Amino acid sequence: PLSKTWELSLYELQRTPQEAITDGLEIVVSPRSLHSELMCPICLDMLKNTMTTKECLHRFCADCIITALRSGNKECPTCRKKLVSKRSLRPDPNFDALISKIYPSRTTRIKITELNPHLMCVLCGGYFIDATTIIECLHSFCKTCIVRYLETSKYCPICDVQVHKTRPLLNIRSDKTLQDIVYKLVPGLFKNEMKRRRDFYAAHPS
Ligand SMILES: [Zn+2]
Ligand SMILES: [Zn+2]
Ligand SMILES: [Zn+2]
Ligand SMILES: [Zn+2]
Repeated sequence: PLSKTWELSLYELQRTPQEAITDGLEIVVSPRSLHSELMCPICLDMLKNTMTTKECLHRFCADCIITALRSGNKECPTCRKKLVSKRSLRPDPNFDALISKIYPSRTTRIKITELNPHLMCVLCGGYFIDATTIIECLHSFCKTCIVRYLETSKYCPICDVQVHKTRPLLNIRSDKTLQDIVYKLVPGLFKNEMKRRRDFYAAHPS
């Protein structure tokens, strides 16, 4: 049920932000390879005018997925969930902005401060951890941050559009693709977060 899906763990109830790297670090971008999270799975090029399925948060070039639906096959090409029409998609300017910085229409080093705005939760001011996306407007937050926020508001923290008339948790989804590209881009973030969890569970055994 919904109550179990978004119940926060003992760790999650006390978690604190993963603070941004602001020291001048540059990350390495390889020539002639893509991060697969930034690749359209239909045309196999970097995403162009990214559109994202509301139900399953899968990304495609706008033209690729609109054309795919005109085959008559009304499903998501990535997971095969039903996809009624292009109104089941939303524009993803965050992915577009990330791509424009990592793959400038082609440098080998990128300042992580240039990427940070696209990888950070505005509620805690740190990097996304268990990124979770409001499906109507495609704004994203840490799981714990948005779950706690929606206990006292039914409106998006960023754009203020009502998430749901009565139960906002119905209209959020875990965003694996966003969290995966965050962990791939931010050095040490996955390692640091898993260490925090291990340290917590060791201090609170059961
Ligand atoms: Zn494409
Ligand atoms: Zn899908
Ligand atoms: Zn957060
Ligand atoms: Zn929003």
